[PDB]
Amino acid sequence: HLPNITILATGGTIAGGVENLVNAVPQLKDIANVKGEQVVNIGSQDMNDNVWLTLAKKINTDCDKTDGFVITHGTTTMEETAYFLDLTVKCDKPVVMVGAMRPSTSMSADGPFNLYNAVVTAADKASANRGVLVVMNDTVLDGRDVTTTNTTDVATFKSVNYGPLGYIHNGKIDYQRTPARKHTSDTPFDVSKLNELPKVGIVYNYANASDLPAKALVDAGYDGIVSAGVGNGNLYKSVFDTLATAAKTGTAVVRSSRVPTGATTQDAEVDDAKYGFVASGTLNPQKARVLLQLALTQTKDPQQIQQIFNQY
Amino acid sequence: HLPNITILATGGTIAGGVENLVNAVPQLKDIANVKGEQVVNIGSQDMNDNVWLTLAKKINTDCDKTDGFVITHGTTTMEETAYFLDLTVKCDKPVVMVGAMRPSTSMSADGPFNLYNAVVTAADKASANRGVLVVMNDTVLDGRDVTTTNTTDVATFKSVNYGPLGYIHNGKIDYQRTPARKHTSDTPFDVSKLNELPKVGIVYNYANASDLPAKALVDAGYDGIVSAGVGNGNLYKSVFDTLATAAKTGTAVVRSSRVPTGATTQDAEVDDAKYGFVASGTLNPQKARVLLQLALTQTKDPQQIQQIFNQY
Amino acid sequence: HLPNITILATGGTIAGGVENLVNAVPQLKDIANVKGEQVVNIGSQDMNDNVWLTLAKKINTDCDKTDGFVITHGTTTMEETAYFLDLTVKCDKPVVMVGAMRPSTSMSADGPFNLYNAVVTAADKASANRGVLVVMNDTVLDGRDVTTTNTTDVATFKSVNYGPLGYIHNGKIDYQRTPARKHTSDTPFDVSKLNELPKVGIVYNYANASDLPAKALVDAGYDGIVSAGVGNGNLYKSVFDTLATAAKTGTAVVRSSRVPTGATTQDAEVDDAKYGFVASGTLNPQKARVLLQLALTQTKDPQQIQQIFNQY
Amino acid sequence: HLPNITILATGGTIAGGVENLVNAVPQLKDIANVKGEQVVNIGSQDMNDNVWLTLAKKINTDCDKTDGFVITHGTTTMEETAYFLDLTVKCDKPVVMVGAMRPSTSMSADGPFNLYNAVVTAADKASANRGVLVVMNDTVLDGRDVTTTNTTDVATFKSVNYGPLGYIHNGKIDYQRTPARKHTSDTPFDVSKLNELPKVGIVYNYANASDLPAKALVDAGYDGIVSAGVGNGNLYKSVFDTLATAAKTGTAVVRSSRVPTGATTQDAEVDDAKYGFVASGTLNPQKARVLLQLALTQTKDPQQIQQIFNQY
Repeated sequence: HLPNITILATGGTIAGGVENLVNAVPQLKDIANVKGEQVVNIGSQDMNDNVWLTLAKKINTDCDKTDGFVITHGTTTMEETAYFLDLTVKCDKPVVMVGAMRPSTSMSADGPFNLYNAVVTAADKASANRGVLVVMNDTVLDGRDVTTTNTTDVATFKSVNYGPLGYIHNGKIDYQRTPARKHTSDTPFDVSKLNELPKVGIVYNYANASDLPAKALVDAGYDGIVSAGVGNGNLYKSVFDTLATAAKTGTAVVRSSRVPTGATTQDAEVDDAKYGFVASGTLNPQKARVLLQLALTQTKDPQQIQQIFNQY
Repeated sequence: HLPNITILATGGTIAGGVENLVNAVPQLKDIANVKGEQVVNIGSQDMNDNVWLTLAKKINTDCDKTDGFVITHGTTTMEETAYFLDLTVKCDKPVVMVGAMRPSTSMSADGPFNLYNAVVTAADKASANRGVLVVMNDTVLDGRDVTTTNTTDVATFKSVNYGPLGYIHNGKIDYQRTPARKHTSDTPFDVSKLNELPKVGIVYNYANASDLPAKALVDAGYDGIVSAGVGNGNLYKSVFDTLATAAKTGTAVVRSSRVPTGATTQDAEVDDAKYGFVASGTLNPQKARVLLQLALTQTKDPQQIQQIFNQY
Repeated sequence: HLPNITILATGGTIAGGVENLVNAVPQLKDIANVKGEQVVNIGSQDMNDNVWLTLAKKINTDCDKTDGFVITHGTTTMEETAYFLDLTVKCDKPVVMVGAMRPSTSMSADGPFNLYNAVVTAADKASANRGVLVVMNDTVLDGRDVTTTNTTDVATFKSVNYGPLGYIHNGKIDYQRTPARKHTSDTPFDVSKLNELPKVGIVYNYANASDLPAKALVDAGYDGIVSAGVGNGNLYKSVFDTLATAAKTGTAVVRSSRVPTGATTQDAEVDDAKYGFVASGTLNPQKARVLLQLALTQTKDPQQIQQIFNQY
Repeated sequence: HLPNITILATGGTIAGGVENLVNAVPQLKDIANVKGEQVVNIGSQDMNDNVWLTLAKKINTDCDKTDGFVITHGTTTMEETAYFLDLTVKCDKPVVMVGAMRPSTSMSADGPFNLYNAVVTAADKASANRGVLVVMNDTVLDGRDVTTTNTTDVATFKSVNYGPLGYIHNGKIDYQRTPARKHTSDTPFDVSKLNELPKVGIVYNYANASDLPAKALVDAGYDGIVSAGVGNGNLYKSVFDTLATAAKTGTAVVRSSRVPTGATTQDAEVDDAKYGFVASGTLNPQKARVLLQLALTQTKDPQQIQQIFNQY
């Protein structure tokens, strides 16, 4: 008895649609009984809330019909979707994301072996209860910490603060880590009855930064604003003033950082208590968006949003 | 005869203002005759165009009165100022930027040894003709490639695409590289008669991104917009449409990437020729701003702006 | 009340006698009641089996007299001593190692703040049951994965395969990981009655490698040989012949790699089952020696040695 | 017209006989007229002085018959062969080395695209006068700094101290660096009349290190010994005693480090002037051997060896 693995596709094929895959990568038949569905068909750069909501509901609904899920996803925004699923999926069976940095028609296309390794990962018993995983370049990465570090490299996906969970060699995984932050079925976040998510945008800080992007969001009634701060989540003066005001009138404000590794730490550079801001910790801006969006479905209180940022 | 080195301060002191430094770091007297001036006094997170213009003019004006310059600068935006100076400074004597990741009153403050090493660097003949340098954690980094990689680490400054120029051990530098792109006195950019710079902002791309930040900038008549794209400088649909429109009406649009290393490459993901967009290459968003600002003082033509992005 | 922390020194001071550490770093008083003892006084380059046996016995014996230990240790061999203790210490209270890349009298000496952070770590209840820890440059690292990456950098100590356990900001640790391999009280190794350890040596592979080093060890009767192989543990032919013969006549032979990251994997390059060799996995040559010495106190059978390499 | 590129093979094929490479990768035809020759056929683990001498003579002799060379070579010792040729080849036409981390029959085999990119590099006029190059994973690396960082990763090859020379995107190279140390036609080393090279061996340091390996080399009459030291080239006491004595009685002794990045610096840990030792700087043990072998063809004097280590 081979496990049953479902492949959910969100866009194009990564090994050169969706039931051609066993013909494209025959070696899959030796490790799993694979079924494919095309859930949506969208470029990863146009990824949106509604695809997220659809994916989390499909997985939650089909959890009992299958032994594990592999999701094919483009690489641009993989890190955002993976973290969203890591917080909202209530199946504790393996959920594994995979993509390809080189097109399937290129010489030395990475997608076939990536796909193989993702199925291997989803079929391994040891992969359960680790949260949502990304499998790229022979490495098993957790959905919270994983990000893309290079624009074109096949090795781009890394867990830049806390490292990978395991490495795969000839079909076996050497797991030496598991994430400590709460995920999947240990979260309070439940999207089964939601058709939309709170509105959260992102503004960038840099020298002589304009406050107009932040104003535009505030005027549109955004529920939350994440700042991609400079250094340890600092803000250009004018952006600071716009966001301090917005926080007093009830917009949730999260300080993150444009710096690619390390925590934006609480009350270090900025008195968060006083302005009602939240510090993102190791969550980069786009990940901090995901968590703020979910937090805002439970509460609008900054001090409770801070506690959520400290636990998930 | 020791060289004469001028220290230009832009904010607080990094070794625990500005003529206390020889009392704070006595070992400086053995390597140089140091003079200090406080040029401005601003936190690095509030760095702006007018401080840039002031610094470039002071250096250009005092070039003949001194043997090299060390500029003390906070770390948040060091990478932006360093690149601006690298394009606008016409002195080919050493210009060395330095800062500290830990406050001067902390245990194991990094600023004293950083300062020492920066003076060593500015005093060494071998440092001339390398463009503007950043000296942090015993390493000599070029102003184009240097960026901050971690929020709090003392080792945060790295040249993430092409590497450092030299390493410093016991007061000697082992230089094995020099930057190939044109800098300082080989650029056409001259700011001696400018009192302001063209207006360039930055917008971030992410899943379900709002086009309101980009619209706000367009409506304000910004000269240029830099996109912090996803992957190889891709854009969320709605942001794409707003920027394509703005490009046809004459706003300069530069595609960069929120991904921390690697080039945003020309005509790969997006038909730049067709929409009149420019690809940033290895320039991250905040560096791409600096170069676009300068480019816009010579030309508004996208194809000529592309050539500038390929040469500096 | 504050915890009681014992500092065991093995060498010279890393801040400022071991009983005056509280005078060098008076801030140690606010976080713990500190007692120091000098266990030995040697340079870390001269570290040896007799120091290791002393250290482990001392910790095992005094485990109940204290809330946690901090060991000051030279950087050259920290990574070897830390993995030895990680396998032999039967105390589940925090054991934390710490050193300094810069001499204590130098400008921007790193030791004081490293010492402080080590005591913070040893005092935190959360630090217990994680194995023996190395704290350097604001980072908590497990003793199995930690290694030195750079000859001189203060940020040298990294866990290159699996990452750090936590980061320290303002006296608080954000732990997001714990090691999965068995350590401390869960190992079978007990050194309380040992006065010496099996003789294990290391040979290097390279182009045109001499077999004389390997022969010299075999003729001297060494119990075990660790090969620092090329690539994925591969061996130059002369070295391979010598070691094949040694393994057939009773020497334990472990294939590791000179390459600084990744696993030397089992039956990939070399037929381990045929020759009776053992693959080190992610243990580098110096750490593979440590585990091989200990394995040899329990068994001389290669299959069982391999399993020990797969669990510890 | 297209350039003529010669591919010299040293082993098995990395894509798909060496005369059929144009059938394995037919896209090679659009960028060059390719000729292949099999110079030897061995595993890179078995690389030896006689192959090196053959390769360099062959390149020196055929320099005028071709526009550039590509050498296919196993990954285990690439970094040694590349630095040897970088010092001995007197052709200033492009010499490019290339291999594959995955077997040519495996899924997502890296060789074909690496081969293609190697030919692109050898054909680019800009690639000339940069020394011997390694092209792997879309990156052009100089033969002096390049090393393998990971046992299995396709992205393993990095220039860990000073960075890559350029990146390849869509058949175009963006070169931003060139090596400063002297190479190729600017070196004094000439192997055209040599049939053998001086005997240079490597010993490893670690806790409780045996001196037997070092004694075995000295008793066999080795011309030179490279110490893979701990930290900044430091030595275990027994190893230090043996090597001190060897150096006094005519053996050349170079201190390198087992630590994978940074310089082993001159008179810091060890008094080199007193013992007659030479510090390797940034050359790792296997590369220090290469330079030491060649230095010994010109001099046996330590001060002059040190200067050679400071220029090449």
